[PDB]
Amino acid sequence: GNPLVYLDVDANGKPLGRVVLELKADVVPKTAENFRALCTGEKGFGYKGSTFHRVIPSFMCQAGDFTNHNGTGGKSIYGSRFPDENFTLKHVGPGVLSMANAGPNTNGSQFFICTIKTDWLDGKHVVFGHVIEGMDVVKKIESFGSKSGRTSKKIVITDCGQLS
Ligand SMILES: CC1=NN(c2cccc(S(N)(=O)=O)c2)C(=O)C1
Repeated sequence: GNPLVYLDVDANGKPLGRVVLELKADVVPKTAENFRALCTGEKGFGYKGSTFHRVIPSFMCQAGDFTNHNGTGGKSIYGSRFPDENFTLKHVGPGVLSMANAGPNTNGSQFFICTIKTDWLDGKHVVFGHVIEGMDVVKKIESFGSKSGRTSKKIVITDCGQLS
């Protein structure tokens, strides 16, 4: 079946808990595979040790820039960027996992977890999974955001990997 992966998240060096994500490899296999491998770190790089650098309450929590830690960086397992696979899955509500980008066909490693329905991103960002467990952790992360996206605590993915 579809992969299950996890992110263990600290805020200011203390654990918040675990976010478990189902990756919809049946719908977006290339996008799911990228995220899966970045969680395990099996290509020699990935999300371990990186941050949620942009968090906006009542919108989303963004992470995945493991090269520049500020929204400008990241890379995929395929190369620096890869195409929009499809827009079949929609930003239906809280817990949606979707790719951040800088316009069409600029997926790398950055991603966000929605804390509300973000319908205006449908057709612009590739949705590829959702939160199975740990929305409480996501709400904690969200609470450390701001309108500007600047976080008020340092939010770090201390560990990540694949459960199945
Ligand atoms: C304003 C900011 N926008 N971003 C940013 C960086 C990568 C992707 C995206 S996006 N187009 O929301 O998925 C936003 C920042 O990091 C700060």
